Amino acid sequence: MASRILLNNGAKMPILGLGTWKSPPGQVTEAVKVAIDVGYRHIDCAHVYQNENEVGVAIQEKLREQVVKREELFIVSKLWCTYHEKGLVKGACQKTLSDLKLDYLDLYLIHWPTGFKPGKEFFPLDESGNVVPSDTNILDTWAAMEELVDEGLVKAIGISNFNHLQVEMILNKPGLKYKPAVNQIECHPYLTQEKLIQYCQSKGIVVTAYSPLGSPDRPWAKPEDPSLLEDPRIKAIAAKHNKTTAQVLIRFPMQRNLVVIPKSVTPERIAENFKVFDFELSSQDMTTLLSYNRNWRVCALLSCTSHKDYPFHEEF
Ligand SMILES: NC(=O)c1ccc[n+]([C@@H]2O[C@H](COP(=O)([O-])OP(=O)(O)OC[C@H]3O[C@@H](n4cnc5c(N)ncnc54)[C@H](OP(=O)(O)O)[C@@H]3O)[C@@H](O)[C@H]2O)c1
Ligand SMILES: NC(=O)c1ccc(F)cc1OCC(=O)O
Repeated sequence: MASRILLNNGAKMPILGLGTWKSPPGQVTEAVKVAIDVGYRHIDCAHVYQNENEVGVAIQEKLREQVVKREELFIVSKLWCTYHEKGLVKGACQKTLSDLKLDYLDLYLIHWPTGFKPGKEFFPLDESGNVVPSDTNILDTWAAMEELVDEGLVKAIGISNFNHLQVEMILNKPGLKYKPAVNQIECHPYLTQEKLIQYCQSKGIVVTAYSPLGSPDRPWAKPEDPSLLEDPRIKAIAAKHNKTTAQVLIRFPMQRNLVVIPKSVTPERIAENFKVFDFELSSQDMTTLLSYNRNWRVCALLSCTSHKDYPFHEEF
């Protein structure tokens, strides 16, 4: 298991990164410091997570301390839905750069295919409670992303939560200049994504798996929901390998040639989650984990099901 995967821009991306959604701002600085101290070289960020400044403090300290060189880090962020308008994309990227205290991102993603009305609110609502869309075509948003590469703000651009038809739309864009390097999508044993993953990989697009542990801290969790970390079948595979269930859940996407970004703010777990380069799941283990698919989503963007570009009506 090599530690990085080659992207279609010629750069190498670490296959394990630290997630930061829900990481409290008073804890995420230490989380990122610990992560870098124990070997992480890839941090997954987003403006909408509201903690990029605090992530940046950690990155900057570790650069200043010479624990890691900038060229060795792979920092990812994402353009929020309210910045799809072509004239807003650069400023959104620049704000993220300023908060993260960087002069470039390694990868910048369109966070969701759904554009929203610009403004202070991340989910602008009409008086009846529906999200208010933007009329900016995603192809125009993509062109604006391409400009970021050409201005040196980002090394690579990509997409997130795009279904296969939406990926195809980008790939078929008239005058396409840079292909998406990555599609970041939810992926774990309850949402295995075989169809979308094969499609992306066949086009040379690297897939990053988010919520690999099933996001037990997701805000809308219900007590009766399925639980990957508590699934006795997954626990059994872990016990066989003398690893934790989380470690199996992280190793699983790695062996599918995916990048994976487990989130933690707990120092012991941050370290545990990185200790996944010392064992191998068998083909049987892999197919067994795949068999647990139930098409269950942590992130269904339920408030936007009426949005024209809602990604999850299509089969994949
Ligand atoms: N592109 C998108 O739309 C999108 C959507 C969702 C997520 N993401 C990205 O993917 C990252 C990961 O997804 P996620 O945050 O939804 O959930 P996740 O990584 O599947 O799970 C995070 C949860 O698992 C716990 N945890 C972590 N390691 C553990 C371990 N070894 N043992 C037991 N529990 C453990 C964490 O607790 P503690 O933190 O308390 O230790 C936290 O409650 C996000 O943070 C974000 O960076 C992207
Ligand atoms: N998708 C959401 O509803 C969401 C909203 C705000 C936020 F900070 C995170 C979120 O989910 C995770 C994501 O979209 O990366």
